[PDB]
Amino acid sequence: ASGIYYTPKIIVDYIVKKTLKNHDIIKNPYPRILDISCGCGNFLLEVYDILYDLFEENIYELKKKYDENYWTVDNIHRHILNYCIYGADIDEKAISILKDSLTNKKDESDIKINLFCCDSLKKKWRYKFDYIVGNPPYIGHKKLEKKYKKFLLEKYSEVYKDKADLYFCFYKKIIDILKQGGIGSVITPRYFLESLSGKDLREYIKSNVNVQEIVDFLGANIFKNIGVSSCILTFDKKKTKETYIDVFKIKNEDICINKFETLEELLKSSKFEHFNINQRLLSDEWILVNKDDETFYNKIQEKCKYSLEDIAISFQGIITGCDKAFILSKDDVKLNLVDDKFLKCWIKSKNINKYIVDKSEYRLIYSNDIDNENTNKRILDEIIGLYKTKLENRRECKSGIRKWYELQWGREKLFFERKKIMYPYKSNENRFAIDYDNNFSSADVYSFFIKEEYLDKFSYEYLVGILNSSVYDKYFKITAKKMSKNIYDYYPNKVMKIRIFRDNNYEEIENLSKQIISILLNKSIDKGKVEKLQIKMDNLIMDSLGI
DNA sequence: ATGGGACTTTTTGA
DNA sequence: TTCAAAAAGTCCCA
Repeated sequence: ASGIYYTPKIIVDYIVKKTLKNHDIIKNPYPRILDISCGCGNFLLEVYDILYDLFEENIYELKKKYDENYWTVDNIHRHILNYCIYGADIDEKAISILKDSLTNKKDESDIKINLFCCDSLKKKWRYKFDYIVGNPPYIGHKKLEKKYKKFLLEKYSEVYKDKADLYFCFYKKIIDILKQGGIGSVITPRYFLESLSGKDLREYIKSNVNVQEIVDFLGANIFKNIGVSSCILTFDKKKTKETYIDVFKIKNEDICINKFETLEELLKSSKFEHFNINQRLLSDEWILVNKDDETFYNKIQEKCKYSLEDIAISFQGIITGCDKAFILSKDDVKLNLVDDKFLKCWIKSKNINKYIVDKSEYRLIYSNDIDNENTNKRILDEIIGLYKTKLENRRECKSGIRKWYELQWGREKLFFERKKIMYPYKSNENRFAIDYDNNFSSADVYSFFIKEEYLDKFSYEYLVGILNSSVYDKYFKITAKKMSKNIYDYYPNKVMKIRIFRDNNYEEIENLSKQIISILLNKSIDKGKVEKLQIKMDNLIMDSLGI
C-alpha cells in the first residue's frame, strides 16, 4: 500500500557493484546514476559511498588532469550531490528522508540534490543517464487504476498490453533514457521471462539492449513476507558483437540469501548453476536452460508430430463471481431447497490427482437454468440473495448483461458434462486426470477434451499416461512459468503447446495407464505397484523419445 | 512473533 | 457475447 519495499542489502550492493565496478572515473568524472523508484534510497546511499571511495582514491589524478582547485577531498560530497546522484519517487515522505540522509552524509551554499517527487513514467527527462539502478514497483492488472491503465496503453503500447504489469513500462522507460554505452541493473519479478504478457517486453529488451546477465532466483523468497519471485537483470547499450548472456539459475529454492557476505560468492558456489545463452538465437520465448536440458527439449520437440492444441479443445472452469453464493457443501440442509437438476459436482485444484479425481465434496448451483425470480423464490431469497449486494457489484450485473442471481461466466454445460481431462492451474508437478463424473470446477482447474477426428489416434488413458510421466514433467517444466516455491503455472497458453508422439509403444503405455487407473480406483490401493508401473512407463517413454 | 507449507478468487482486457 | 490471464499471492499454524 505504501509502495516502499526493503530490498536486501546484499542485492543492493551486488547491483551497485555490477553497475559501477569498471567505471573509469579519470576519463569521465561526471557519471549520472539514476534510481527511478528510489523510495527511501537504499540504492542511492550505496552509490554515494561507492562514488566517494572512487573520487577519494583518484583525487590527485583528477587534480593533475583537471582544475586542481575544484578537485579536493572536501569538494567530493558537493560534486557527487550536484552531478552524479539522481532519484525519482512518488512518495514525498520517502524523498524527504532520502534528501535528509544525503545531506547528513557530510552554513554553505545549501547544495542542491536532484531528487524528484513525481511519476517517473510521466516525467519528461531532459537528459539520459550513464547508469540506472533500483527496484521498480510491481502492480498487476487488478490493483492498477483504470485511467492509469488507459494512459499506459496509450503511451506504453510497445510493452504494456492486456494483462501486463507496471514494471514492463518501467523497463521500457529505463531502456529509453539509458545513455549510449551505459549500464542498467534492476531487480524485478521473474515472471516476464516466461509469461505470455511479457512477450512484447522480451522483444523490446532483446532488440534495444544487450542483456549482460540474468540472475534467476526461481521460487526463493528474496523479500521477507512478500509473495513474489524475483530476478536480477543487467543490460548495457555498448557496441558489442558477441551478444551472449550469463544466466545464473538457483538450484535450491530453500537457500538463505545471507550465506556469504557478497552475492557473487553465492553465485560462484554450488547453490547456483551458470550457463551462456546466445541473445541472437532468442525466440519469442526465452529458453534459459543448460546444454543438457536444451538437447532434451529439442529432441522432444523434434520427435513429436502433434500437440495438445492440435488434437484437443481446452477451456477454463466456471467463474461464478461469488463462490460463497453458489457453492455449497454436499451435506448442506439448504441444498434440500434446490432441485437436483440445478446441482453440479464441484471440485477444487487439490482434488486433482494423477489419473483420477477425488470424490466431490461440493455442489454448484447452476443458477443460469433458473428462468425467473418468481418461480424459484425460495432459492434466491434463502441461498443466493444472502450475497445479492456483492453479486450486484459484478461488472456484467451493473451493465445489465447478467442477472444478479446468474453466474458471471457459466461457460457451456455440455463441455463439463462429458469425459475429459482436468489439471490444476497451479501445481508442483504434472497432474492430469480423467474425469468420469462430469465434475465442474472454477478457474483453478483447466479442462480439455479430445477432438472427434483424433479419438481414433489418441485416447484419454494414453494421454494421461504420457503427461503424468517424469519425462513430460521435466519437459513441461523447461518452459513453464515458475510462480513461487514448488509452484508452476499450468495454464492453456503453455499446456496446450505440449507436443505429443505416437509410435509402437502406444499400446503398452495405454495398458500401463489403464492398470494404474484400475488400481487407483479400487477401494483398497497398493500404491507401490502403481509406482512400479509408473517407472516402467517412464522407461518406455524414454525409449520412445530416444533419451 | 515470523517462517514456511497447503492452497487458490474474480477482476479484467480483449 | 464471452473467452482466458493474472501472484510485491492469501491464509493458517508452529
